[PDB]
Amino acid sequence: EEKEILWNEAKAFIAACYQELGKAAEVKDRLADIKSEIDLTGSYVHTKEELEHGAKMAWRNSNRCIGRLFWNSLNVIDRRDVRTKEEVRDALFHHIETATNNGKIRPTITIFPPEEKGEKQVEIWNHQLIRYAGYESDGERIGDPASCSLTAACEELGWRGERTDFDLLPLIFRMKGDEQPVWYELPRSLVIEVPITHPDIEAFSDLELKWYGVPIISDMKLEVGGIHYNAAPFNGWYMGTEIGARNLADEKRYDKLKKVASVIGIAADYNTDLWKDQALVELNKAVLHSYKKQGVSIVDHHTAASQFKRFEEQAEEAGRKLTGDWTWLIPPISPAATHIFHRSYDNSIVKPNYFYQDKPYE
Amino acid sequence: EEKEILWNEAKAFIAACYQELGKAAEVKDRLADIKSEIDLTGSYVHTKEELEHGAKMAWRNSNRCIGRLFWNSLNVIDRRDVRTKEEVRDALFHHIETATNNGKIRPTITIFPPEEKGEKQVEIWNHQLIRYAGYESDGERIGDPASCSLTAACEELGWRGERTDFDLLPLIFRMKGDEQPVWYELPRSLVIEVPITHPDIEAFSDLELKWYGVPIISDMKLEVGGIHYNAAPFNGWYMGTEIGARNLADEKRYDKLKKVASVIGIAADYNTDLWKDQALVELNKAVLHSYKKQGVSIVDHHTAASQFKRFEEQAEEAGRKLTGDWTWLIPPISPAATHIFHRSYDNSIVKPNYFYQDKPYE
Ligand code: HEM
Ligand code: HEM
Ligand SMILES: Cc1cc(N)nc2ccccc12
Ligand SMILES: Cc1cc(N)nc2ccccc12
Ligand SMILES: [Cl-]
Ligand SMILES: [Cl-]
Repeated sequence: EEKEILWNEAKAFIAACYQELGKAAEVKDRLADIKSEIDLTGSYVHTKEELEHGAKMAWRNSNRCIGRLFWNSLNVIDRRDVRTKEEVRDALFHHIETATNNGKIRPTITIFPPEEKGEKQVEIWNHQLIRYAGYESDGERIGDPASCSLTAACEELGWRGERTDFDLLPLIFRMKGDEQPVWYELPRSLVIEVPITHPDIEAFSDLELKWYGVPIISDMKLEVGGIHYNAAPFNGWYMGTEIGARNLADEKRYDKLKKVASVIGIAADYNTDLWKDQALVELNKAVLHSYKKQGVSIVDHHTAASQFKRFEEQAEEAGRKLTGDWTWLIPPISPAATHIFHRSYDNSIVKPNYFYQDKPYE
Repeated sequence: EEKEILWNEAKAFIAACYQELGKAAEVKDRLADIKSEIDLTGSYVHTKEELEHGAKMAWRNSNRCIGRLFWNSLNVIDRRDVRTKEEVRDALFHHIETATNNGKIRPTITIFPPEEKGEKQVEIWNHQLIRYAGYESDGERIGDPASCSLTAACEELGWRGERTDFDLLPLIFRMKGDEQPVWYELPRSLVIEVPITHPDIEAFSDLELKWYGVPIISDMKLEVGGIHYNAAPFNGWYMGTEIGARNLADEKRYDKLKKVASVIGIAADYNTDLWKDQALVELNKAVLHSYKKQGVSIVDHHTAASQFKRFEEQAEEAGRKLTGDWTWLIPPISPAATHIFHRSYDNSIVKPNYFYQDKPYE
């Protein structure tokens, strides 16, 4: 019966993929080969072309992503050959280096062996490959609160953070057959970080804020034609509001707006002064400025929405249904200044796609 | 069969209303009276207490409204007695005066006779009782584009606007039995307007922006216990972003952001400068300042969201289900700085409520 589901997903994916690739005449025999492989083995193996286009389709179908215009240029690295924890570690180090690309960020996904019978071959514990630790005890909060549970799990396993506000968490993953994950410290030479300065407020550097260059989301599952790649980290470049309006601003994250207000010289006493909004704008201007000055790729939300409008236009031209989640596509700064706010989107889920999975810690 | 629907809606409303009013022991006989009235006449007439609490419940159930904390203090004016166009006009003038209250705005609804057999007794054409005209011809746009279709209908009927950017539209409504609506110019003494100035940027007044004090929405239908009050204008005070982030900012409205940027002394050339966001913040600060300086009620979005959190808390305490439309409840400026952004809401429709109806023009 799982075989049935697999076969059905296979037919739908192969037909669609090969049609997009101009390969429709090859579908019948490919499906023939797949049906026979499923019978014999219980699964099937994607060709490199299928795997690459499948990862691209999955990005294209990511309803919550404003950056999808560039779906067809995703760099897909096939690591279905890895078998040891050293190979996984080195593949993850390599992903960081090649995605970072000296600041000219390349959207990249590295795909590890898929689940066999729901059995994971490799399980990555990190939420992103580069992320800051968080701590809380005796009233004192340090670092990124969103990382508290993973930080605690790492310290259970013998890692120890320096307890700065920006400790890099180690890579942490578990191999099939092992009871516990292993962890590895990130080599600092691989990780670009950007200090946050403001284009004309010199005191802004007094906040000593920084953020890392590349968001490499490492805990979602890529599903393609019924095959479940639970370990498949992928990255883009940031949209500036992710850092300036959320990671550094949210009260349950770094909670910096009152400090921002103070350094930009405005009172934070009266809601009617809109000091939180003003602080948000200056913090978000600083974030874009800083990434730009350092030569690290980033996009602002206006430009990102303009690209997304082109994505919508391209879908229509290609004759493809567009899907989207309006509640995630609008930016958290001036959303009504974007065309996204003023239209609606069909939030239907289409596969291939990326999916949430349960955290093995917590 | 319409009688059936009416009766069913009646039972549900009367039971709920009387339970909230501590009057549960009176339901059985009231329902008895109503059932007999529906049989004889095809309809039923609300008591003044039912009508008032029904209008309040309808506000309470307005999923898209952030201002609902104050639902129970709505001022309900019962004008089911009007029969002539002069009485309607004078009732609308009176609503403006009493709602405005010299700037200390009173949330008010005036309820006119309901539809009889789907037959409207009074049909108000205005979108709001106070609203600016809009014009477009030979490439030239003047006033509020959102008012273009109603403005054209009024000028078909012999009204003529001065073609400033802020012409007040006349009241315009139609009485049962008349083929055409009538219109009446608004007495300027009844209409408070606020010039927009900025707390510390003196040049802001060069934009010569203003807005009217009181939003009095006049084209929705109030439904209570199966009775359809299609003519029932109601108002609150503004949340500042309605004016500063939408009415004065949207490209399809007054489209003022480039002008705002220029007067606040920033370039409007590069998306990465976030000049639209900065302009939005300063325009929204100016709007709040100006209403406050003039003694006209207004609320900022942070304070409004804080009140709405209390509304949520009160619903839970009362044991009432909360409903909401997240896509309208978030403010269009810094939405993630409000608790609304970080939770979800059940968008179910509960009656009594306010509903859209077709425009008799266009
Ligand atoms: C190239 C630059 C990229 C930009 C600027 C971008 C931008 C974003 C933004 C702003 C979000 C919303 C996150 C939030 O508001 O919390 C998001 C979500 C997402 N993006 Fe993209 N993205 C890019 C590339 C990618 C790539 C390469 C993939 C996959 C191959 C991807 C898959 C997704 C997914 C799956 C989500 C939703 C995550 C969730 O549900 O939690 N994105 N993106
Ligand atoms: C007392 C101050 C009030 C404030 C500050 C307030 C605030 C707002 C805001 C900001 C919206 C969203 C409009 C938009 O984003 O386009 C709204 C929608 C709404 N409000 Fe309120 N409101 C108030 C009073 C009232 C009253 C007294 C009623 C009815 C008795 C009411 C019924 C509604 C309805 C029905 C909507 C949705 C309109 C639609 O679907 O187009 N509000 N309110
Ligand atoms: C791949 C990616 C890029 C980005 N700028 N933001 C993301 C947020 C969530 C998941 C993936 C994301
Ligand atoms: C009654 C009311 C008040 C307000 N500030 N805004 C509204 C927007 C739409 C409908 C009614 C509204
Ligand atoms: Cl992030
Ligand atoms: Cl309005």
